[PDB]
Amino acid sequence: HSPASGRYIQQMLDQRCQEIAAELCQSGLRKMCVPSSRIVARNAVGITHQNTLQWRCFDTASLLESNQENNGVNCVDDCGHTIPCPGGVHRQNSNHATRHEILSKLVEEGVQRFCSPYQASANKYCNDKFPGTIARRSKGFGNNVEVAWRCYEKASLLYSVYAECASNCGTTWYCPGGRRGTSTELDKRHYTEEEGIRQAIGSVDSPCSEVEVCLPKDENPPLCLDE
Ligand SMILES: CC(=O)N[C@H]1[C@H]([C@H](O)[C@H](O)CO)O[C@@](OC[C@H]2O[C@@H](O)[C@H](O)[C@@H](O)[C@H]2O)(C(=O)O)C[C@@H]1O
Ligand SMILES: [Cl-]
Ligand SMILES: [Cl-]
Repeated sequence: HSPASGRYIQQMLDQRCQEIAAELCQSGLRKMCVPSSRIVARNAVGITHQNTLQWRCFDTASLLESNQENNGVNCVDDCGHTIPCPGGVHRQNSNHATRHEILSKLVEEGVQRFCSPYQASANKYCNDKFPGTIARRSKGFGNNVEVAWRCYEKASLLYSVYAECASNCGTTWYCPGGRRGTSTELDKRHYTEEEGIRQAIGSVDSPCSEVEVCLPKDENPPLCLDE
């Protein structure tokens, strides 16, 4: 067991999408008759005129290796936040099935099971103060060593990079969506909020007695062990 998110919500979305592609194929939709290694869920734009961010089931063979403007794909952390992950949508040639309602409902279900109350609290602090941001302890602009608690705009995070987050005991944990400390415009898009985030984390009630030891887990609740 690593002290890290299992990315269980994302895993549930991809499985549900593999099921939907298999049903579509059975319905005659030939382009969806693929092995399950070819299907993932992404939160993204679709083809031309599909311009909002929706949960869709994509054939990875139709995804671009990288994105230009508004066409990147997003994956989801175990608190239900969407974060850039590798790939881009081909606006003419994408092979996908938009399934926003079922996939959103699985995200809400997963958030109840997996999202650390301590992380929920830190994310809420960030969102209230800077709409759209989530909390990580990670890199800032042009410095690839130093970490601090910051409210990060989700578009500036990288799902493939794990960064420190709060476990469900309020202890060190690592979650997808991190910074590299590089020097691009995206690397500027955060608000360092060391005191406010730490207080938000500290205000959460322990799931354990003041005499028990909280051992965190990648799904709620953590272990409470007698001292
Ligand atoms: C421009 C942007 O999106 N984020 C800035 C961020 C914000 O301007 C700030 O948090 C707004 O409240 O500031 C960052 O620098 C913090 C740093 O800023 C200096 O001006 C000051 O000298 C320092 O005391 C300190 O506040 C941040 O990390 O928060 C940079 C970020 O790019
Ligand atoms: Cl997570
Ligand atoms: Cl749906």
